[PDB]
Amino acid sequence: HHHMNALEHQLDYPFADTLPAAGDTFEVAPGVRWLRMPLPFSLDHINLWLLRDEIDGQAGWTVVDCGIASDAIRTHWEQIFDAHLDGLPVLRVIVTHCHPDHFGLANWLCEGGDKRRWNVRLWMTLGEYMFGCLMAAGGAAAADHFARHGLTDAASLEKLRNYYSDLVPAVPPRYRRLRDGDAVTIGTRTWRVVTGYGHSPEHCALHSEADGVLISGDMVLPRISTNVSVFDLEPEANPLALYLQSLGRYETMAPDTLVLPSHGKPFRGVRTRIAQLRAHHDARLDEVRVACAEQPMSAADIVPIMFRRRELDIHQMTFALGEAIAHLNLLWLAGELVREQGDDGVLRFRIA
Amino acid sequence: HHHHMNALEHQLDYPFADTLPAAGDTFEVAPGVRWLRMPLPFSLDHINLWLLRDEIDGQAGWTVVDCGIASDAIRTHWEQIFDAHLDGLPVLRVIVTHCHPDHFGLANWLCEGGDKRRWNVRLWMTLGEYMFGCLMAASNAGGAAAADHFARHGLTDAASLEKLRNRRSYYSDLVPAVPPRYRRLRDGDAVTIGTRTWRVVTGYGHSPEHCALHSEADGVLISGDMVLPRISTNVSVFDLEPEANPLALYLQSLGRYETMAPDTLVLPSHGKPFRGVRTRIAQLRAHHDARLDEVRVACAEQPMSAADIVPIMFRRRELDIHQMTFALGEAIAHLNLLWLAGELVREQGDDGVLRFRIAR
Ligand SMILES: [Ca+2]
Ligand SMILES: [Cl-]
Ligand SMILES: [Zn+2]
Ligand SMILES: [Zn+2]
Ligand SMILES: [Zn+2]
Ligand SMILES: [Zn+2]
Repeated sequence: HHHMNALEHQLDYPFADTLPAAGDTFEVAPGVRWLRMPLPFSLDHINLWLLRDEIDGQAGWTVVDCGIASDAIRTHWEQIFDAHLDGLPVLRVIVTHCHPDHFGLANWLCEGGDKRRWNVRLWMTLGEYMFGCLMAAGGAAAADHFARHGLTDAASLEKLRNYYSDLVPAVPPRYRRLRDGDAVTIGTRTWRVVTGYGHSPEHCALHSEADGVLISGDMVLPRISTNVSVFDLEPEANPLALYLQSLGRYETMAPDTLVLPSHGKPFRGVRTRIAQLRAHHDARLDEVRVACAEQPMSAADIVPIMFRRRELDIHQMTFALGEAIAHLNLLWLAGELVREQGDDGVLRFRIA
Repeated sequence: HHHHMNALEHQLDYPFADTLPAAGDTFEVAPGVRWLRMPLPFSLDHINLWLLRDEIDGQAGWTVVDCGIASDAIRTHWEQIFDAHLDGLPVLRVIVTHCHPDHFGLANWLCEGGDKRRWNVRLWMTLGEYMFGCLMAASNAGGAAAADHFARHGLTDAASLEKLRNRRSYYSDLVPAVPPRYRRLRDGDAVTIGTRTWRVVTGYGHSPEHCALHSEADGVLISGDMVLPRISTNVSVFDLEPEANPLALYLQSLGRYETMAPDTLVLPSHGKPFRGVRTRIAQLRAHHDARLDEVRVACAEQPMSAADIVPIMFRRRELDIHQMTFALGEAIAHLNLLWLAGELVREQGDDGVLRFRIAR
């Protein structure tokens, strides 16, 4: 499903192949601890952050992201509670975006974990909190969306008509809203909210400019590309253009910025990684331009060029198809393509 | 009621004096821009909606700005607009400035073509307004969460708290349906409508991500609820975001209009088209500074809950449960602004009520 970074050697990993063991922490900067939780997908882990802090005279910790709601991840959090918090409480929970591996356990943490050790506030952007609430409170519409984009396998379309709430079983009933540019004081640092678009409604990245640390969430990952998909809720969305524009926010940061990604390892070379991501989507866009210059193309037609050797499952094709529509929509909305609905009800794109 | 009337209204210019379109009729306020006025059954008895002459993909028609609540009266007048005042051309799309029921309630009914299913068109909206409306349509001024929120801000009247719990369906009755898809508007986006390029100008504090539309070349501003000539814009703190700072957000958002050309024709959602956008911003700022000062003074005397500020902020007024809801939320907005800035200290008393006193 993901696109792997073959130019990883152009990045430098300041801790080489060190990984915190499940249930342990590793200090990546003074008062900034790295946690790694297991996930049962092809992406087998998420990195979470523990930040030493003091709010209103109470010493403690600010958590960044939560994990999915699994028994494994709950157990590792309790180990961390017992052993690696210096006996201090969590003071608040910051969540970068609504996706289940970042948000699933936000309510459990806010309610103090299995032993209800504290009661603290969720911090989140409005778009991520609203969308997660909506998704945690939720079909045929998705099947028709993909049908117009070339998914004609009758078995596949029927399966789609017939997951989030299991991983995000509960949502905090209140939140404190973060917005772009907000200053969040955490321990000795001023972290600045840096909003990102295209991947999710209103992704919150945190930048500590004085010492050059970036909690990049899923917007800048060293080993994989960031998913951008067009879904049925917003069928004319331009997430790829939104994503490429949001990347400009990191291109200007200091070259030695320590990037703390949600997947992969802490790395330096944020400007180098942005250049790789731009090249990748420009190469992927060019493949679409070429294909649409021969004959009109649907998203299902685009998938085998964009994603060579998928052998993909039904769930996998959902994100592959959504990414093709993202690339087709960028060129369509930019005037490089013309979109037409064929007699079979499928949407196709051709060069202008 | 709960709105603050503009005593300096004479400093604004109304290019159409006291002209008002009749219900079911339109009045042209600028080339290709028609004004509709719908009735509402509140103390605010109307909302202005906008019809913009347009052409998308070669099909001539109309882009609608805002919808009305879903009342029988408002549906009837819309059907009259379709039959008589559209030149027999279809609606092409519906733009909604924010999620509030009088702007959003009939968006789905409009998009699906009204009672006669005359067309099928796309909703245009900011992500924050669309998500929040969907959530509330599935609220701010009703439900057990709202009653507990206002109870800790000083509302003790047993009947009012009972009335608040039963308004669990206050929002869903006015917005009975919501469109299942949307086209996202963002700050700075250019929307080509007819002969104009309108720019999205986002505003905060009143609602999640309020969309105003600015046509810079000819000086037209569809201000939604952010700039109203006769009343202030409501800023409320609700249960979902209890430490919110909507007044700071609102006062900051007003800068986007403060710099606009002085000759700007403002098309507000309540009141009449006017000129004097800069003057009205100056009025609103002076107004919010005077209310903030009243709160500072009161909180220097004794600890004050929001319920204690309401009789000060809204002098000698008889408020029903709907009115008291927004009055209470605005008092919390003013208290929160001062608290978060460090001028006040917030403490919860043994009765569970939050009270504010000046920082010493
Ligand atoms: Ca938003
Ligand atoms: Cl757009
Ligand atoms: Zn993600
Ligand atoms: Zn992720
Ligand atoms: Zn409103
Ligand atoms: Zn309104």
